[PDB]
Amino acid sequence: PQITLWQRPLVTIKIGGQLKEALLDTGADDTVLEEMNLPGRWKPKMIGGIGGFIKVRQYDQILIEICGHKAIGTVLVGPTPVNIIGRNLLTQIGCTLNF
Amino acid sequence: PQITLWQRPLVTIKIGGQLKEALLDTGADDTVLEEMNLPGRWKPKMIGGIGGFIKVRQYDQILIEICGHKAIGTVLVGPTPVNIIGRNLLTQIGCTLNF
Ligand SMILES: COC(=O)N[C@H](C(=O)Nc1ccccc1CC[C@@H](CO)NCc1ccc(N)cc1)C(c1ccccc1)c1ccccc1
Ligand SMILES: [Cl-]
Ligand SMILES: [Cl-]
Ligand SMILES: [Cl-]
Ligand SMILES: [Cl-]
Repeated sequence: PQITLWQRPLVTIKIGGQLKEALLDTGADDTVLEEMNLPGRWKPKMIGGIGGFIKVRQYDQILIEICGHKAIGTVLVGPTPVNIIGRNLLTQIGCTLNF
Repeated sequence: PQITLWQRPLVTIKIGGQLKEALLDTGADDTVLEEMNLPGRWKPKMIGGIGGFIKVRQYDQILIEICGHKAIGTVLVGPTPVNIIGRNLLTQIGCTLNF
């Protein structure tokens, strides 16, 4: 699809068999979701935002469907203001910016 | 152009007679630049995201050239870690997300 930016680019994602709403964010290097349960082991990660840095949990090789497109990659979990899909997964779904 | 997301989508901008590098950020509602002087009236604003909030100066009706495309809009100035071009100006240059 082609998504204009007059409104926030919010889409439905599916992770762990559940639907969630998430923002397609070209300004984010990584994908960070609000507190949730994910399988396996996690590693520590610090991510920097507009207000400073936060600690998150890094889970690797996680299945996630974004706007119907399947991806398998790194998902961070922590106190983000909104669920964010970052460039690590936008590249998997073949997303580009165009003007 | 078609901008890949393999790397951060950094482009050259021209504002207040200054050439700067800025990030095309679909996850940003507003445009926020690192400290600089801008003409006209301003009002304070708080913007928030990962790590919390920062205080910025809000300038309206500011002319900006983004990767050769002219746009006018509100520009926020403050302690952002990177210059961000948000949706308020991405729409003006006809920027869309495609996959
Ligand atoms: C050390 O930092 C880095 O290595 N990368 C930074 C990075 O990618 N952060 C990151 C990582 C995972 C998930 C989300 C984000 C930022 C979400 C932003 C992007 O959308 N929301 C902005 C926003 C949205 C809404 C509101 N209301 C307010 C703000 C990056 C940057 C930081 C701040 C702002 C823009 C980019 C960065 C890039 C280059 C140089 C330094 C930092
Ligand atoms: Cl942020
Ligand atoms: Cl990944
Ligand atoms: Cl505006
Ligand atoms: Cl349009």
